Amino acid sequence: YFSPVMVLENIEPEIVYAGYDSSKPDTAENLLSTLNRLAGKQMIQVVKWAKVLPGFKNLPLEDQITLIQYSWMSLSSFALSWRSYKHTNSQFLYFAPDLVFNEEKMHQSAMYELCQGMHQISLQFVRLQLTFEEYTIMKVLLLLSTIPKDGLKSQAAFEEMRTNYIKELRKMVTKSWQRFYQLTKLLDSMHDLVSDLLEFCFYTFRESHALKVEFPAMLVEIISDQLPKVESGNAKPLYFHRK
Ligand SMILES: CNC(=O)C[C@H]1COc2cc(F)ccc2N1C(=O)c1ccc2c(c1)NC(=O)CO2
Repeated sequence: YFSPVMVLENIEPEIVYAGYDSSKPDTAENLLSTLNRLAGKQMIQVVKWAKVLPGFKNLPLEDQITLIQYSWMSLSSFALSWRSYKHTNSQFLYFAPDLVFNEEKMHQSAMYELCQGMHQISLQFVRLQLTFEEYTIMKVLLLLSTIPKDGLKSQAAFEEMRTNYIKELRKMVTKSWQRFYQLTKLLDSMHDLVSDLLEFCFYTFRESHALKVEFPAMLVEIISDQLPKVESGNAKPLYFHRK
């Protein structure tokens, strides 16, 4: 099929500023609008990374779009836990160099309990001493962790790519079975947090002007397609270990 991990380490996206206006009042509407603008910028970076991701080109265009749309919150959350861990030792939520959440911002964002759930994942990075190599393989597994209920157009092609990245994670943990299951348990726990993040995101999207929450064009497109699929139960989370 294929070291692809050496490739993963080099294709990691550059740093993205939030463009946060600290002179503006710290309302839920202003903070969430800034987070949505940041999410739009990260999405462009995800597409650029996915195009050069080994094996991703083999999947048909329709499947590539489905995977990116279904996994956007999973990839975003996981990357947030990594930045929080790397830059603050998981003491704060490191959204961007210019946007680091303390207790105050967690309350102001009107997402306090969700922010705490996210901080719990970053605390697991500290407990496990997650490595950058482990992190890059796991991010690929998250891109390949949610599919349509009726499968993808090229299901066999997808399964081959996913299986090969799982083999890469197993090879990596040796540098071992105990660590492999600690990492798969961490990946599985991403689905529950992402579910709660999407529930709130769908809510603010469906009544955005009523709460003054702005969404960039990229998020409008992704959410408009994803929202009816997720609520109709057409999304299928892939678990290593069924709950
Ligand atoms: C730009 N963002 C990120 O870097 C990280 C990502 C995903 O992990 C999150 C965790 C968290 F604790 C708070 C926010 C986010 N992030 C979000 O983008 C997001 C999620 C839900 C939303 C919104 C954003 N926006 C809304 O209007 C309301 O629902």
